[PDB]
Amino acid sequence: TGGNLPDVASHYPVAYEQTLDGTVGFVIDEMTPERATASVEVTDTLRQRWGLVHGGAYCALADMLATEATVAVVHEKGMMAVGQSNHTSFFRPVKEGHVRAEAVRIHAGSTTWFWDVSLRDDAGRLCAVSSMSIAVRPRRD
Amino acid sequence: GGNLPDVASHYPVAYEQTLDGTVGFVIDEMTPERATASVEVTDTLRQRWGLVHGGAYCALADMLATEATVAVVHEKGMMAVGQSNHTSFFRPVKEGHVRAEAVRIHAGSTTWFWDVSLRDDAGRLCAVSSMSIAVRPRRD
Amino acid sequence: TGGNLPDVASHYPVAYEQTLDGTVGFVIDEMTPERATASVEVTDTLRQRWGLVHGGAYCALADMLATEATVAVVHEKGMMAVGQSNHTSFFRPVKEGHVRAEAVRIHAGSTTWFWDVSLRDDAGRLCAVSSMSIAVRPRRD
Amino acid sequence: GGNLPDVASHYPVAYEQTLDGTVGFVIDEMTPERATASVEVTDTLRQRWGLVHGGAYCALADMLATEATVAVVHEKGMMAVGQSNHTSFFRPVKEGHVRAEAVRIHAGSTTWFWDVSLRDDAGRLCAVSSMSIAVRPRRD
Ligand SMILES: CC(C)(COP(=O)(O)OP(=O)(O)OC[C@H]1O[C@@H](n2cnc3c(N)ncnc32)[C@H](O)[C@@H]1OP(=O)(O)O)[C@@H](O)C(=O)NCCC(=O)NCCS
Ligand SMILES: CC(C)(COP(=O)(O)OP(=O)(O)OC[C@H]1O[C@@H](n2cnc3c(N)ncnc32)[C@H](O)[C@@H]1OP(=O)(O)O)[C@@H](O)C(=O)NCCC(=O)NCCS
Ligand SMILES: CC(C)(COP(=O)(O)OP(=O)(O)OC[C@H]1O[C@@H](n2cnc3c(N)ncnc32)[C@H](O)[C@@H]1OP(=O)(O)O)[C@@H](O)C(=O)NCCC(=O)NCCS
Ligand SMILES: CC(C)(COP(=O)(O)OP(=O)(O)OC[C@H]1O[C@@H](n2cnc3c(N)ncnc32)[C@H](O)[C@@H]1OP(=O)(O)O)[C@@H](O)C(=O)NCCC(=O)NCCS
Repeated sequence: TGGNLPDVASHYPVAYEQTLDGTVGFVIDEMTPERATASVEVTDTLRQRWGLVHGGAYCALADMLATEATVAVVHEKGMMAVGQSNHTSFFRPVKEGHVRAEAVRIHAGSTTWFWDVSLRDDAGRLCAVSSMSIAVRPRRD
Repeated sequence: GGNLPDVASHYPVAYEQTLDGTVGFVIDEMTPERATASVEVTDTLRQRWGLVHGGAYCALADMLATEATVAVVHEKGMMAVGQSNHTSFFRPVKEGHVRAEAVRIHAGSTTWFWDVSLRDDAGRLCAVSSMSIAVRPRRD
Repeated sequence: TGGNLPDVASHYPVAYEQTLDGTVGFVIDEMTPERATASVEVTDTLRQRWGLVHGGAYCALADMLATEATVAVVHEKGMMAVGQSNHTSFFRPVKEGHVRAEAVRIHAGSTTWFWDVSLRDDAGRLCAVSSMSIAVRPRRD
Repeated sequence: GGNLPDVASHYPVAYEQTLDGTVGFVIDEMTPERATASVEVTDTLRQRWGLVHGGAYCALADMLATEATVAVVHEKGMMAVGQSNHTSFFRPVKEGHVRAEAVRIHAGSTTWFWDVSLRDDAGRLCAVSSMSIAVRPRRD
């Protein structure tokens, strides 16, 4: 897919280049049922006015990666998956380079999957983490 | 200039090039205890399934709470930056606007905390964000 | 009930005085479907070794009050309610007196209710807050 | 003395009278990067429905993460205390033990952060706690 999001449907409401993810440049590298990775090159579109990666950008990258890692498994079982909680904590800022995210699945329940997502800079330092709780529900249409 | 608080003569990134400008965040009211902001839904704010992106609610809450703290503390020699953002999602938004209201609930020497509500065009509570804002002396 | 917890069943697995809540002295004052209050007199049983109310005590009081405020409504509809996330943030410590909690319902969905709980000292100051997310599920037995 | 780190000659509250002593928390391993603790389930740890109290997992995570920070920073003149505890609950515990393992993931000048896992007697992950620990100069 665009951004390499999992291809689980024949068509999507919004094309990759037009979504938030498309606009800021998020790209998924690996995806398996228990772990997924994605990254993004830092440009001003990712920053706040003070020149640092925007807090919302780490949240969004985590959210898309954990959500979609769940969608990759559950869609074909007739479920929808959507984030119900995103708790991101910020340890070190990023000014430039890339942000690289790794989502590790820690719980796969029938109604909720939980992913721990680490967000690292190009030196490998842990700049933020997000705890992503993803609701899983039967698709209604 | 998204109407962000004018606290400095120069900013490293212009509004229109920032994430906030790209998606269209605009601050309406700002006081030390309460601030509001809003955005029109466009595809730039959406994920590929046509709903407002989880990260969009987080980014709105984050810029609002953070810059409402900057508004007070910058002229006191302090830098303010988000240290935790906990957003929870109750109802999706497909189109219209998202409107945020940040209510300051704690203002301590090193941390300010804001409860942010994110509502749709019908006034319904779609999400909430608990924003924890670190306050530290500006590094010369 | 003991602690004035909502009386929704003819019998309970564990008596009030023997539970955590019983042991530390939590007591519910008001309960309605949208708001509930409870308090606790501070004694050493509530404190950590450094003499301050234990971080776990604020979490527990919030958790019981939001959970039970949900149970008060949903039990008689055949649902069980149990906390799925408790996010407590700590602003000011308490050394002695009481901790008073007020739970305000902010979302009542079919699977999740969400309560904002403020925890105040005897001077009325806001010492901690907890965001309580309560899963609601049909009872299995 | 729940085996908490011995960093001071006197403590305001004895172990047995603290919340930790009343419910039975005991620290096993403690190093600067990783600590473990456990408790036997008894009714004192339970809510009236017979399951381990939500607050019990939070209190375990909180004392473990906090005191693993005290272990390092106290002798450096610093006080450490929890500023946020985010616990999420995946599976209940009716009886047996709860075992916690705190892994330090960030150690900054003013905040240390610990990922705490809470497991049952079968090793299953029952809950997790993200502990944010504020570190400040001790007030003389
Ligand atoms: C919140 C929760 C109900 C959500 O369910 P989930 O994430 O979809 O997880 P699953 O439904 O896949 O099941 C996990 C376990 O939760 C419990 N559970 C789930 N639904 C339940 C229900 N309707 N009634 C009773 N227990 C239930 C069961 O113990 C289940 O184990 P089992 O499948 O061996 O019976 C579940 O995660 C949970 O019970 N969490 C623990 C809550 C807790 O312990 N809070 C602390 C205070 S008691
Ligand atoms: C986390 C914390 C230290 C961060 O400090 P802050 O947000 O900058 O808050 P302030 O520094 O403005 O001070 C608020 C109160 O915190 C306490 N505090 C702050 N710094 C302190 C320090 N270095 N030593 C002792 N107490 C301190 C004091 O009670 C202070 O009140 P006072 O200034 O009237 O004495 C402070 O919010 C706090 O103590 N939170 C509560 C911690 C808690 O109770 N945890 C649960 C287990 S005890
Ligand atoms: C997570 C969630 C599914 C849990 O459901 P809940 O707390 O039990 O709330 P309810 O089920 O009572 O319903 C609230 C709304 O959620 C949505 N929803 C719930 N279940 C759904 C499902 N199976 N399929 C699609 N939408 C659903 C619907 O919009 C619903 O409104 P409606 O009842 O008018 O259709 C729901 O809160 C939600 O969708 N949250 C918003 C998620 C979100 O917007 N994330 C941001 C990125 S898109
Ligand atoms: C929140 C925060 C300031 C708390 O500080 P802390 O936990 O004590 O961390 P430290 O103070 O040990 O410093 C870690 C990095 O934070 C930044 N920082 C800390 N204090 C700072 C200050 N007063 N001014 C500018 N940067 C500061 C520096 O990048 C520091 O790295 P360095 O010491 O190598 O320059 C720090 O963790 C931080 O900056 N977090 C990331 C904030 C973020 O990116 N938010 C998202 C929107 S920009």
